[PDB]
Amino acid sequence: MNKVVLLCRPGFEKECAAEITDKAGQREIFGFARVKENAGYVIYECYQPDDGDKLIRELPFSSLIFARQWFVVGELLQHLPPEDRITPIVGMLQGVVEKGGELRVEVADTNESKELLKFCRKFTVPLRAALRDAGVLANYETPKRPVVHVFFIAPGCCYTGYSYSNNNSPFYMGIPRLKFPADAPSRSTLKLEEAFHVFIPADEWDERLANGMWAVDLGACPGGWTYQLVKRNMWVYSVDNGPMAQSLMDTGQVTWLREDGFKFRPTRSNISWMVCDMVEKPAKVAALMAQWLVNGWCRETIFNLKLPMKKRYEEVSHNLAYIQAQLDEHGINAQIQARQLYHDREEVTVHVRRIWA
Repeated sequence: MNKVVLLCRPGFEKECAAEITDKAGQREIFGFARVKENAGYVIYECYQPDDGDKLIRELPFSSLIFARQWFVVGELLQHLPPEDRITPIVGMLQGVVEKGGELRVEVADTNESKELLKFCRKFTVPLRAALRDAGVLANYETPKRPVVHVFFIAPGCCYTGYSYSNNNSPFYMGIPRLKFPADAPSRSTLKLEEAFHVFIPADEWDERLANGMWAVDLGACPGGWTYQLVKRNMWVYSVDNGPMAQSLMDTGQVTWLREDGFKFRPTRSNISWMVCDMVEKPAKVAALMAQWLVNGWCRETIFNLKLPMKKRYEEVSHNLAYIQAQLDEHGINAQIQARQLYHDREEVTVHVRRIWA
């Protein structure tokens, strides 16, 4: 199989396609991706017939900025008959995947596929039973076996394939299922919450997003990001000229520092987390983040970078390169990930974890 589907935000197919062509090309996994504007997915078609599997094994999924999820697929099934929906799909997967671990029947994240999405979510149940009977899925769900994907691009038209559970998104359509809490002071809270899910493995939350950690929230007003930190039972310095929501102040976990987040300097030396959702030029945000990391003012950070109008993949890769240049100059070891989150529009969210020897 040579085709790899990557799910993306509709309207970002060109970025998604440019990035995968670049990073696959770096590994001599040559191929091309067409770009259907607003389709909400990209298919990278490898030149070599089994490079699809090689790509999704060897290229780290965490290194892709503009893909929410990916999976390798076979040929397109068209005209699935309503009286015969099971056999053609079983036939596509037989001998492609055996004893797979989980089934996801997904669509592109467009308004047009909204009715198709409801069909897919329901079709999952009887299809899962049939694939289990056919031996394509293990009778019991297993986290370490591959995820089987059935991907509907239109009614009666689907791809079938898989992804490896240690090199993919753990979430349906690459989108963590989140409900906005009514007592949160802003909807932006979902950006940070989704970031925690995307960037920090679930079995590491209690250790890395820990009760009692100190955090700093730059440009915090009125408190959407501070809210997520408070819910992890952290103590937060919320830094802004604007006021913090009273609901947060009443928890007794929040200290409001009335300052510009760009000018703020911590005196406290045991800050675990710094987060930043400040609307400013990405080159300038990136420099502030690099200051915090190089000076060891925080151990981990999550922050947003606004995308420009054009050359978005190039420019955000350059922002990231600036931060890396600063880290290298000072011999600092850190892991950087970035992802255009579901709750991100014309921006990407970055996570950096700094290491001390």
